[PDB]
Amino acid sequence: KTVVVTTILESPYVMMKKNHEMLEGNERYEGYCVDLAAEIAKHCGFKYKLTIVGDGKYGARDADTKIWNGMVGELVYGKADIAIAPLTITLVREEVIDFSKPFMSLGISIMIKKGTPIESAEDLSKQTEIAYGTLDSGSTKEFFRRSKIAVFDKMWTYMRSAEPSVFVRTSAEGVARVRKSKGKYAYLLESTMNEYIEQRKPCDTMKVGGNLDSKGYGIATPKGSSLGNAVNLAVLKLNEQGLLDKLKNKWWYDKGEC
Amino acid sequence: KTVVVTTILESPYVMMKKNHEMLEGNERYEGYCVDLAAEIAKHCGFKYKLTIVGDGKYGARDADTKIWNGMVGELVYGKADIAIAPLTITLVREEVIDFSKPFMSLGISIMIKKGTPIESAEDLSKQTEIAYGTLDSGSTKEFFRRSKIAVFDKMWTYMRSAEPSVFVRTSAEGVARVRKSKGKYAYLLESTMNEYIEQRKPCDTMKVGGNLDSKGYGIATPKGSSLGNAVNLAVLKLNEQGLLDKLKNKWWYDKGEC
Ligand SMILES: N[C@@H](CCC(=O)O)C(=O)O
Repeated sequence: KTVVVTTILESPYVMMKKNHEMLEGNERYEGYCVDLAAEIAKHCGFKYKLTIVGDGKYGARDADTKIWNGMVGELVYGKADIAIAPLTITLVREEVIDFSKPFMSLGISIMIKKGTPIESAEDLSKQTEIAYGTLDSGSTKEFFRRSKIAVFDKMWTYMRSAEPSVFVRTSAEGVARVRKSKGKYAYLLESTMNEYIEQRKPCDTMKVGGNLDSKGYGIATPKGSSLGNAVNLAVLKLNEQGLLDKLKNKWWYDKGEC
Repeated sequence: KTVVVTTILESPYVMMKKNHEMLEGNERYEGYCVDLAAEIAKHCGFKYKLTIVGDGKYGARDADTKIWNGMVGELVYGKADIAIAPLTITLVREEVIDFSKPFMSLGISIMIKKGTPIESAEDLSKQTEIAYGTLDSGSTKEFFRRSKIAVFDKMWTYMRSAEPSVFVRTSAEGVARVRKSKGKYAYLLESTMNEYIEQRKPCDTMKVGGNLDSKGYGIATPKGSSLGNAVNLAVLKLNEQGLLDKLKNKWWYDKGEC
C-alpha cells in the first residue's frame, strides 16, 4: 500500500542532499516538494516512496505516437500513483490526469542580468539591442505564439524570426544565457524559477516587471484515482494553515544567498 | 434544461446595468462574471439564467443547525445548477460542492481610510483604537474563525466579541463604514475588491500591507454534477486563450478613476 510518488530533480523542489550517497530511500532528497510530500502523506495517512521521473520530463504528448512522456506519462501508464512536482495545470494535461487545486501560483516573468535597462515586456518589445527569448517548447512559448496583445504579438514576431535563435532547450540554458550575454539577453520564464535564481549566488540576475499571465502547479493523480479527493483537501488545508507559505519562504528566502 | 446560475451583486463582478428596470433577464446585468458566464456557456453549449442569490450571501455553515446559506447553500440544496461568482475555494466548501480550478487569485487584505496608522495585521492586532471587521457569511470570516495562526486567532478573539458589531452584511457596507469612520474602522476584504475600490472615486481608501493569505475563486457546481468536468475545462481553455486576463483588465484597471 506504499504510494509511488513521481517527482523531478528541479531546485528547490527536489534536490539531492549533501550526503545523499550515504543515505537511502526518501532520505536522499530535500526540497519544497519533498516537504510537501511528507505533509500530504501525514494528512492522508499513507506511506510513500519518492521516485525521480525516468526521462526527467514534465509531461507532453508526442504528436505522432500519441505517447505521453514525463511525470504525466508515469501516471497515464500506471507507473506511479501521484506526481508531486512543479507541474503546471494545463488543459491538455487536465484531459488525461486529475489535478488538485493549485499549491503554488506562477506567471511568465522577465529575467535580466543586473544593470540591463529593461523594466517591462513593453520595454523589450520596443527595442532590438537586447535579445530575448523563451524555452523552445511549453507554456511560456505558447503564450507568445497565441497572444492577441499587441506588445506580446510584437515580441513573438521578433522571437520567431530572430537569428541566431533566441530559444533555449532548458531552463538552465536560459539562465546561463542571461549570465553570459553581458546584459544583451533577457530570458522569459516562470516567476517561481526567476525568484529562486534571484536569491542564489552569484546574485547577478533580477526579476523585472509584473507577471504576464497566471497559472498554477497542481498535484496530479491518474484519472479517477481515489487518492485525488484526499490529496486535494490536503492541499487546501495546508494552504489555509499557512504551511505552503512557510515552505515557500523556507526554500526561496530563509537561506537566500543574496 | 436552462441552467440556473446563482450569483451575487458585487462590483465589478455582477452589477445592475444603468437602465435595468427597462431591461429583461440576463440583459439586466453586467460585469466580469456576466462576461465569464457568457463565455463558459458558449464553450459548454448551454442556455442559462442569471439569478441573484436569494439571501445575498456567499455561504457559510451554521455551527448549531449545520445548514449552509448563500450561494453554497443554493448548490448544496439543489436550488441552482452552477455558481459563477467571486466564490472562494476553501476546504470546508470543497467538502460539500465541486469547484473548477481557480479563474482568479486573491488574498485577504486590509482596507483603510487614507492616513490611518496601520500597516499590517500585526498592527491591527496590537491595538483597540481602530476597530476592524469582515463580511458576514463569507470566506474571510470563516478564515479568521478557524485560524490557529496566533495573530489571526488574536484578531478573531477580538472581532467575535467586539461591541458594537464589527461585521457587515455586504461588501458595500464595510466600504462605507471605512469611508465614514474617520480612520477608526479598517475592513478585512479580498485583494480583488480592495484594489477595485482603491481606483474609484472618491479615492479615499487604500490597501495596506501584504495579503494575509493566498487563494482563488472557482466556478462551483453541486458535488458530482455532470456540468463540473466541462466547466473546469472551459476555465483552463479561457485562461490559455488570455480571456480571463482580458476580462480582468476590462473590469478593473480600464475602469480606474483615481
Ligand atoms: N469571496 C468570499 C466573499 C468575500 C469575503 O469573504 O471577504 C467568499 O466566497 O465567501
